[PDB]
Amino acid sequence: IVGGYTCGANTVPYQVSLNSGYHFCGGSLINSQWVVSAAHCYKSGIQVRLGEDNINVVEGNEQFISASKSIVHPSYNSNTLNNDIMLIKLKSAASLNSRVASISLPTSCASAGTQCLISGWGNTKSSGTSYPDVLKCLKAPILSDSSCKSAYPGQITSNMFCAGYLEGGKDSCQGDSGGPVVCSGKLQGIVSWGSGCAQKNKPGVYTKVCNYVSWIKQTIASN
Ligand SMILES: CN1CCC(O/N=C/c2ccc(C(=N)N)cc2)CC1
Ligand SMILES: [Ca+2]
Repeated sequence: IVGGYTCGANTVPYQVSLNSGYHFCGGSLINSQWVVSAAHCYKSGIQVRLGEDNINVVEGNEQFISASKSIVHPSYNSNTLNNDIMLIKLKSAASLNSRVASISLPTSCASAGTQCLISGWGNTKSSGTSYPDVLKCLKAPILSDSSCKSAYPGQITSNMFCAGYLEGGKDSCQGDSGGPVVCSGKLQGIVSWGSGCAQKNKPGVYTKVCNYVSWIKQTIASN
């Protein structure tokens, strides 16, 4: 997260770190045994880390649970990033409390102008590289589809939206991938892609979660 703020320990209780020996992606806990992330975060040997603040220090509220299976969206295209969504099932159910909690799925899509909270342990620099150890947060508005498409001609599908600031300086970044965009207590987006980070006229592009609620629910119901 570039141009954001320190969230505070366990203030974003649905935020997960995906770990394969090191943090590589964020995710969102949607019930005691399922996490939603980006399909571009797919890999084998994922351990899900809940209750994290400093990802480099055991602080007392962590739950580390290995993934038993991952399900990439049936229509995920790695070249266009269309349908950039994946479900991850935990080997055992997480213990839910105030610091480790699921986030609600949307029942309808959010509108341009809605403020959302975007979070993760990704790069904090728009030019260099600096990875924070503690969770970072950014409040950002959803942008109009017209401004999104103008920013990224020929690349924005109906399963994507932009959020952030066309002036630059405030954005998600590498390492935030797969993490949450939460608007009025609902998971509306997943950190998906962008041109660099926090660049002028290049806002973050997010997976449009409301389009996937039917698939998420049916998938969970049978797996
Ligand atoms: C496999 N793999 C693809 C490249 C990189 O992922 N990049 C993610 C990303 C997310 C958000 C933004 C942004 N909001 N500007 C920019 C970039 C690392 C993971
Ligand atoms: Ca920790």
